[PDB]
Amino acid sequence: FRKMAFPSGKVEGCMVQVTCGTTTLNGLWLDDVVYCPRHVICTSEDMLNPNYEDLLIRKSNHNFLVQAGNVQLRVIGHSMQNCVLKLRVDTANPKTPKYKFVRIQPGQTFSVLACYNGSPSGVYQCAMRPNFTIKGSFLNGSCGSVGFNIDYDCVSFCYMHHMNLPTGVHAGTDLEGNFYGPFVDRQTAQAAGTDTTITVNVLAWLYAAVINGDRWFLNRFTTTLNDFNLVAMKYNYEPLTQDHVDILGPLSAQTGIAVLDMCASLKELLQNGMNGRTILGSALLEDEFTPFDVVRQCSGVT
Amino acid sequence: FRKMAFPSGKVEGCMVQVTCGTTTLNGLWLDDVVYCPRHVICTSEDMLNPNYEDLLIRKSNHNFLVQAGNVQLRVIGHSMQNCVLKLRVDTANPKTPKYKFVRIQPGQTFSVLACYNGSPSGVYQCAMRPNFTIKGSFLNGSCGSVGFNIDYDCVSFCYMHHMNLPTGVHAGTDLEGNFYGPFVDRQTAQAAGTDTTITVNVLAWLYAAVINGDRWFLNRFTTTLNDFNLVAMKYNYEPLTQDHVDILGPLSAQTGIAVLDMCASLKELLQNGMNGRTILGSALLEDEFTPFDVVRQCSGVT
Ligand SMILES: O=C[C@H](C[C@@H]1CCNC1=O)NC(=O)[C@H](CC1CCCCC1)NC(=O)c1cc2ccccc2[nH]1
Ligand SMILES: O=C[C@H](C[C@@H]1CCNC1=O)NC(=O)[C@H](CC1CCCCC1)NC(=O)c1cc2ccccc2[nH]1
Repeated sequence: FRKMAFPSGKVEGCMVQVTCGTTTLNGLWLDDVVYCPRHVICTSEDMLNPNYEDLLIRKSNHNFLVQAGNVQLRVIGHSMQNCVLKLRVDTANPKTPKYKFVRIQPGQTFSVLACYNGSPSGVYQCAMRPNFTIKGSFLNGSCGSVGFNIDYDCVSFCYMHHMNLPTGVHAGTDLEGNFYGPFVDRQTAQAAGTDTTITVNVLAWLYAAVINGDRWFLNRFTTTLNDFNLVAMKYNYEPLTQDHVDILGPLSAQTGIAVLDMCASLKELLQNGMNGRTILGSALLEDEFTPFDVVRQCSGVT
Repeated sequence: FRKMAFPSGKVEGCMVQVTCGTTTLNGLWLDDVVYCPRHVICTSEDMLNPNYEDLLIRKSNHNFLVQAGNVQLRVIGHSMQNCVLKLRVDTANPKTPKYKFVRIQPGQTFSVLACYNGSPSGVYQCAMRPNFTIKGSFLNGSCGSVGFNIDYDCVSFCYMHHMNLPTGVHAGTDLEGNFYGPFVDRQTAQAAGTDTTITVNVLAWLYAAVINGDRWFLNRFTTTLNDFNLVAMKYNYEPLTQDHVDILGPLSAQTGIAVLDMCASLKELLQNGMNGRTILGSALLEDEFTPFDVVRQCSGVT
């Protein structure tokens, strides 16, 4: 049972290079607009407390060098939406897919197409953590890389990369420029909260384990939602809501294990540990598969 | 530090559906040829000991229904190369990338574009295990999905999926139809060998850990290659060769830790365990990153 990313073809055709001054990063080229992090306009003497409105007034179109492969796109206009810059260009992208901008919920997963200099370098699956960080793999020059899901024929863009935190996790915005979490785009060490474990995702992954015949952790018991959430709080697990129990319903019915029965089993794994045993090859409980990810991997959604 | 797949766009445009009788699986459409597993021509009464030569003589072009999306490609001719069928079609694929067929080495990694009914469903990173299996995620209808690497602008196809084994791992061929390992395409339970751990890959991943500041496992010692390989044999780790020490050379020089020093540290992790500590977030030693994978992720190759 593998971490699986969406195929990345539709997104690869939207990535471009955006250079402003001594800074080069990635942009997302959809129709006649290139989206990128607004901090591309900062200079080293402006990192600590940028006034982006003043800084953007100081730039003109020709300070923004946009390239799509070997094609130089001319910037026609520039505007700021929250923490993203919108560079109007003289050419619409012929490879623009059907797309939408979505702001995902904590606990939800997406694929990240990691890019450098406008070129795709790799794709992997992430989760929006409960504290609105993501545990990504990003280097210098990775800003502007996007996270997305693919629904039918529609690419739903949900994340654009802006920064790394002192703990090595990552922070960014939706495609309207609003940061996930409390983070701000200035150069200062910023705390993410305590990160909690996405309980509904761990439950989905235990269901995946049962579907694939790995069932040693099942016990005879059940529990109430209330009794469970009291144990979960002690181990920094997110509370489980009735909506979560409903989301896990199909998985429960396919395996014949009621949700509150699986919760009882998870309760014991948290109190007793794993005594050196693994589940789906993992020595730790995994929480970056949603119930939909499990169903899609265990049923073969395309 | 994440398992990262290559971007899958170039490969997605080559996937087609291939139906023969009551069996539907994926084909790889390059120029005017569709490649697929030859077992697509089997019926349920022919699974146990197929005579493929006789079976293929019994088929005609019109028993092979090939579709690329909504386009029905007419089969013009059909031939068998080892365990893959080559279906000549009346149209060359306009989206054919620069490509080559390569037979990878055990220990080497590749990306798998998992497909059902000719449509890409997900992409993930695998390793060719020492016993020539892969630990994939494949369902019914996944045969014909391919594994690949991307070198510059060239897609190097290395794997096509054929079967799952009783242990739940997976077996298949190169794109010339030769199975990796001892496996044969008939319906019988087939043993893969003892699977050993890819020592050079574990060493690369320990180097990744150091590059990312996770260094608790380092010790004061060194070791000879010979003394190390004696411990490695006891824990079913592949032998480390001088070629491996040379492959790990750049990583050694970037971290300032000689290869045989890292080996000394690995020796102790194998004898003493991890006492409940993790490395790069993992409670087990990871062996499905090559030294090149590490360099590419820690340097940002595109
Ligand atoms: O692509 C460029 C990078 C991506 C980073 C870099 C290394 N790994 C990543 O994920 N973004 C950046 O380098 C941005 C640039 C921008 C400068 C102006 C105002 C706000 C931030 N800066 C940062 O991520 C960063 C600043 C910082 C200060 C204190 C502690 C951690 C920090 N991380
Ligand atoms: O796409 C079709 C599947 C992919 C499989 C199926 C479920 N998960 C996978 O990875 N291939 C298959 O289903 C092929 C079909 C073919 C039939 C004729 C001769 C040789 C094999 N059969 C198999 O993989 C298989 C047979 C078998 C017998 C004993 C123990 C394990 C086995 N696995």
